[PDB]
Amino acid sequence: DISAKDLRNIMYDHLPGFGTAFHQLVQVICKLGKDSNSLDIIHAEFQASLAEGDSPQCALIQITKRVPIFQDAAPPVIHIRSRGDIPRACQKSLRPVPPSPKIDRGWVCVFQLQDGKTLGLKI
Repeated sequence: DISAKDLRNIMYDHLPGFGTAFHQLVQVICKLGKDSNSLDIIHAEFQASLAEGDSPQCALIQITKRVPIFQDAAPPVIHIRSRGDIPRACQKSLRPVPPSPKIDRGWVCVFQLQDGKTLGLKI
């Protein structure tokens, strides 16, 4: 069966750059997919979007809207030490955390820094 690492690598291979907000979203999708035994449908939806001509970025966003485990789901909280634990390419996508953030509205994750600061990663 497709593993979380297999699927992350498949998705990464389609994305430009490294450590972008989309790379983080792949990680978030693959973790929630692993934990809900849903890696197969996620991979199928990804591939189908590509096959229709959508960009990989759009395909990842569509997963957040079309795979039910994501519909109205909150972003995972990711505990980190400092803002430097967040990849360079994500830094300008970091925002104050709004009320009721949702993955399917573009809130990929919330980083919680050791000093208590919290930042949402937004696409």
